[PDB]
Amino acid sequence: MLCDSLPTASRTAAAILNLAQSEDVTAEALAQLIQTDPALTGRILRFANAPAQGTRRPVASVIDAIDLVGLPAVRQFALSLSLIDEGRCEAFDYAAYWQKSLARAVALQSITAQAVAPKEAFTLGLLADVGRLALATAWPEEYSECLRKADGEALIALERERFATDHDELTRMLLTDWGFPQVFIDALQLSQQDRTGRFARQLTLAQHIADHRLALSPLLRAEARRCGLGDEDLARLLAD
Ligand code: NA
Repeated sequence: MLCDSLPTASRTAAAILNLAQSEDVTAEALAQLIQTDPALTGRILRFANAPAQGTRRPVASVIDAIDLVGLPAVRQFALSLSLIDEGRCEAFDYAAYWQKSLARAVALQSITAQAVAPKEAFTLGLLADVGRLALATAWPEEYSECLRKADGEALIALERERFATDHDELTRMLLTDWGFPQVFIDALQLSQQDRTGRFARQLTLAQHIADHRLALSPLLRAEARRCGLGDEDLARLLAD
């Protein structure tokens, strides 16, 4: 349904709410949890960046946003999680989405730690396909129809046909609305189709690591090397 907030996983919303309810809550402890959730991460960043309107460099990590807007503000984002009624889109594999998203973020953080700010690349990774969550949330029944029929490139075309947008473009407009740095958005768009170029490549790697962790290939072995990584980094990235 339109104007419905992106949802958070149940257990995770429970943790975040309880944590925040305490008066002895820390920013580090709140950030650790929040940053595993695309929805909350997106609301906070929009909250921290939108007011600025471009008057300064944007935050691109939760911890950075917490310290900017203050911990009492962020408690409140936690305190209302309850309201967001782990979603009605029947065909959408929410758990898979949440796992893949987190693994991609962890991977991309590792990758850039040895090659752009890791904490921020973590965030881009996490949110790199948030347009899927948004479709499932705005139009559950319609999106189910789509997911049940198509997949991959057909899916994008079917989404375009049914919603006058796709999940890749949604991701990008959301990230732009949330004040993400232009370079991240370009990198993402680039990666959505085989400097900005380097990062786009690390993102696709991260996505690929993610794909495989939720399931050592030839090309992926070479992708590792295109990024200047090589081993055993690539292995470490596939083992917890
Ligand atoms: Na409801």
